[PDB]
Amino acid sequence: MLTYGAPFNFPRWIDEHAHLLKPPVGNRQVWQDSDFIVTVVGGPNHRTDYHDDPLEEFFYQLRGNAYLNLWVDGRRERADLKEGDIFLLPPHVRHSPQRPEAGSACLVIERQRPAGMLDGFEWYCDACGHLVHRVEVQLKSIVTDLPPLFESFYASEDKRRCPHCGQVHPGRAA
Amino acid sequence: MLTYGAPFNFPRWIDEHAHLLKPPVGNRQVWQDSDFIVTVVGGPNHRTDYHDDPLEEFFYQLRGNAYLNLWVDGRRERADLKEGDIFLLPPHVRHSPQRPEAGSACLVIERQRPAGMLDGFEWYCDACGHLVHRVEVQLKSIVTDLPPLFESFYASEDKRRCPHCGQVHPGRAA
Ligand SMILES: [Cl-]
Ligand SMILES: [Cl-]
Ligand SMILES: [Fe+2]
Ligand SMILES: [Fe+2]
Ligand SMILES: [Fe+2]
Ligand SMILES: [Fe+2]
Repeated sequence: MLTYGAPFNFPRWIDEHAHLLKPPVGNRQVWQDSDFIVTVVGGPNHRTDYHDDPLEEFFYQLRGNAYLNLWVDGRRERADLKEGDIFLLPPHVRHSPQRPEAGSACLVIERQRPAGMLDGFEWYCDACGHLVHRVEVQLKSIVTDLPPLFESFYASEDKRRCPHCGQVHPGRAA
Repeated sequence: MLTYGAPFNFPRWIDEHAHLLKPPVGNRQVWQDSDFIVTVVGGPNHRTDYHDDPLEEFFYQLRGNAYLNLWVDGRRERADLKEGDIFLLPPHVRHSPQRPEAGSACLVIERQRPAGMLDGFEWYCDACGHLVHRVEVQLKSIVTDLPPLFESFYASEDKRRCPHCGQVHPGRAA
């Protein structure tokens, strides 16, 4: 059977989920229980966490503009996702998506992670650039597996304290 | 490093590869040596083979219209990929993409198959619907692994002969 239903018009679907493509929800997965995790991500949303994905991530910025803060070659860098850009991110490149625009919409495609292949989420010190904290997770459902993780970082000065310079990371907002 | 390069404008890329999005080439893979196989498929192209993909296939018909001839629930069916449609095909659903329109362009996303996970390509009898022939392949490079397969079916009345009714399948054109 067509487990995932018939084809359907993507722009209309994005329009009809506009109320979810903004805070507090911000994104919406298109199909459930698939190997390909296909998500539309709206805005605005800024964040301070860096994602260490053990597999590739595909981006197609359909509407509006965004950017990825990255660590590449040991430096902080930015990759801009201008409206109409596509991009393939290699495994493990640390990235922190920033989505300043309301009404923006990005197609993001990932793979289900097999058991034992963990995702990393980490924060870096704004003063000295040292790793402040890292949590690894077996990512099964982002709705339940990720928000508490971020919440526990914001709530702990211990977790936010830079082991190098002692600066306490701001937490939720940069 | 950004192994797969920086983000870039997808519509412009499609425009600049127009000469490849038509016969005899018809398609073009966006990045090489990636886990995600990301292809843009043009037209026109009709075909008689059905693909048995051991993993999912994602479609986003960016420009123009196409359709997939399918076998679902034991019947011949069609899924239309109208301009703007997206679609996720479950593993193993037999499909034969038909792309009648020049200037059309479909984003197709697949996964590298691990060793031992084979793709099937098969043809069905127009008279009685029985399986006429099936080849399984370890799909590594579609440029070298698939054209000879189709070529050997067209060249063999033996391969094209229906074991049920004896009808010799037409081969290349329906
Ligand atoms: Cl994102
Ligand atoms: Cl196709
Ligand atoms: Fe990510
Ligand atoms: Fe620090
Ligand atoms: Fe296929
Ligand atoms: Fe037959």
